[PDB]
Amino acid sequence: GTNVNDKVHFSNIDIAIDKGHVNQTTGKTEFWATSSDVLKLKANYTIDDSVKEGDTFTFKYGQYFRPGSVRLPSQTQNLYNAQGNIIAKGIYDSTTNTTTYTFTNYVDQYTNVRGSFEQVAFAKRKNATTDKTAYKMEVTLGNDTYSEEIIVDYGNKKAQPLISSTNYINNEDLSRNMTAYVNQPKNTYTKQTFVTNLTGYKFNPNAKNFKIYEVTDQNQFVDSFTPDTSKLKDVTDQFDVIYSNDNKTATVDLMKGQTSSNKQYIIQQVAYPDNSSTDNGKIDYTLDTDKTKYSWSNSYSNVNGSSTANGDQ
Ligand SMILES: [Ca+2]
Repeated sequence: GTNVNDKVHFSNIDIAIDKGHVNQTTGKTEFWATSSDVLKLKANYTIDDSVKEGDTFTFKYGQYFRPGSVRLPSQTQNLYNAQGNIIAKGIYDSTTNTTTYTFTNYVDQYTNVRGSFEQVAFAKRKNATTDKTAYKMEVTLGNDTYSEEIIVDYGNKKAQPLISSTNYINNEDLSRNMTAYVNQPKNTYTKQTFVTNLTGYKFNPNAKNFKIYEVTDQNQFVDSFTPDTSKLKDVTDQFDVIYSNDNKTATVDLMKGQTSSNKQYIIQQVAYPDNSSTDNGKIDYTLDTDKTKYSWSNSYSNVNGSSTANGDQ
C-alpha cells in the first residue's frame, strides 16, 4: 500500500461537546468531563479515484485530544460507508496518538467515493490537567488539520478533604480505574477511616492494584484525576486494606498507627463489573475524620455506546 493522506480530503470538520455545560457567568459552553460530557469528532470526506485497497491514511490527534470516552479507545477502529460496509480498518496507537487506517476492497467498489463519520472523543487527561482552562483540541485527518479551543473542567474542588473521580474505564474488561484525593487542604487529623463501597463491581485483592501514594508536592493533585504515578511515592504496603462484603467494600485507616497526621494521599483502585451484560454501577467513598464524615460518589451511564461518568458530593 501507499500512504494516501493527500488523496483523502476531509471537510466540515467539527469537535462537539455532548451535551456540554454552559457556564452561566461567561455564557460559554464547557466540557465537564466528570459531569457526563464527552467530545465528538465529525467530518465528511471524499476519496480520489486512484486510491486502492491497502492504501493507508491517518488521523493524528493532538496533545490534548484523543479518541474514546471515559473508556479508553479501542486499538481497533472501523470506518463504515453509508451502506454499512467497512471502508477502512484502523489501528490506534496510544504512544503516538494516531490511528492508521487501511482501505478495504470497498474503496474500489465505486468511483467518486464519499463518506462521513462521527467518533466519540475526550481530553487527553494526562496532558489537559487543569480545571477551567481552555485547551486547543487538534486533529489532522489525512493532511487536513482542524482545531478549536475547548474549556475543560473536571470539578476538582481543592477545598474538599475527600474527592474522587473515574481516571478511566479499561476498554478490554470495562473495569473502573479510580482516583481518590485525600486531604488536598492539608488539614491535621487524628482519625482518617477511608472506605470505598461498590455497587455492581468488585475489587480483586490478589491483583495488588489498590495503590496508595503519599503526595509530596501539591501540584501532584492534577485536576484531571490522571496523575503520573511513576513520580509518586508508593506507600501501599504501609497500610492494612480490609476487604468486606464479598470484596465490594474496602476499609483503610490512613493514620497508620500515627497519633496525628497532615499527610496527603492519592489512592487508585480497580473495580470490576459483576458480569458482561452491563457495566453500570456506582462507587461510594467516605472519609471519617475527627469531627466530620465526608462523602463522594461516582456513577456512570452508557450513551449510544460511549461511557460517561458523573462525580458528586
Ligand atoms: Ca465545535
